Amino acid sequence: MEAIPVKQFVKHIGELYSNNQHGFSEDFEEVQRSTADMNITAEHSNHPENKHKNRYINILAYDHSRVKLRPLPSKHSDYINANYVDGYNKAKAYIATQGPLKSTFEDFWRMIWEQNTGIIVMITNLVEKGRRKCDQYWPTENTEEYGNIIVTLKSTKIHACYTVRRFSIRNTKVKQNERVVIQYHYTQWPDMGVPEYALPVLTFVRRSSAARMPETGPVLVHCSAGVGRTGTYIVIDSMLQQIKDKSTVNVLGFLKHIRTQRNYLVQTEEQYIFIHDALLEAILGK
Repeated sequence: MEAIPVKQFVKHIGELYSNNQHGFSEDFEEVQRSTADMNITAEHSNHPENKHKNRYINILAYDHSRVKLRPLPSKHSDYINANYVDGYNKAKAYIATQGPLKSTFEDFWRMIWEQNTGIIVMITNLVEKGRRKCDQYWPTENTEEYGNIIVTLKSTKIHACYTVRRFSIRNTKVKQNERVVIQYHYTQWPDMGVPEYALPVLTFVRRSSAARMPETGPVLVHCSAGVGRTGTYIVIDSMLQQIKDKSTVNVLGFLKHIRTQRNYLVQTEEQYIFIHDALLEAILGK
């Protein structure tokens, strides 16, 4: 922890990059260790009934911060591999989740209804380098039913790096109640590592963040596992909010805190450096 003044931040990034990124390695190692003396339970994730609801076996949802689905008229119908994550000066500003599976499409859309979510942030392509990363939980055109949630694609705007899909959603068992759900899908994340330039992601962050309507549920952020790119997005968005309000940046302290809310948020040192680049672009661009 301990906030860095924004005017001293780019100088700090210079120091972190020097000597083959020694500073960045030290920071990321401290993030990885911040769990060491902590046992964070994820019993529901490990329950045999819930195992098929997990995309990855080692990517669990911590019990304390996990999003609970309202129970259905069995005991384990409450489970989704999703966790609430804080934003800047706002608890539960996000729902960081995995890329839904065909078997969890109903659970996913029910969570969006129950949580009053109005924005989806998707930072993965369905398939990357021939590998299945996420199943298509939304309709290619027109309408698709996911249990009691009927989803209608109303408009699409395909930018160079990201696609904006405007959906209309309704619950069959609500006396027909309609809600607008906007999906911000980043389409240009490379197969390996992080993007070369931070600016396109910064722009994706700014525009997806600006669409947050008061006073709706948390912003749903997902990639494949719901940790790396998801965590990268959360830190960039929160640190921009921090800059705007206090003119300070605290990547390290904030990341160590959100790491108690969902395992592995910001999975690699490369993502950790990328966060810094996005913020550098925001500071110098100002």
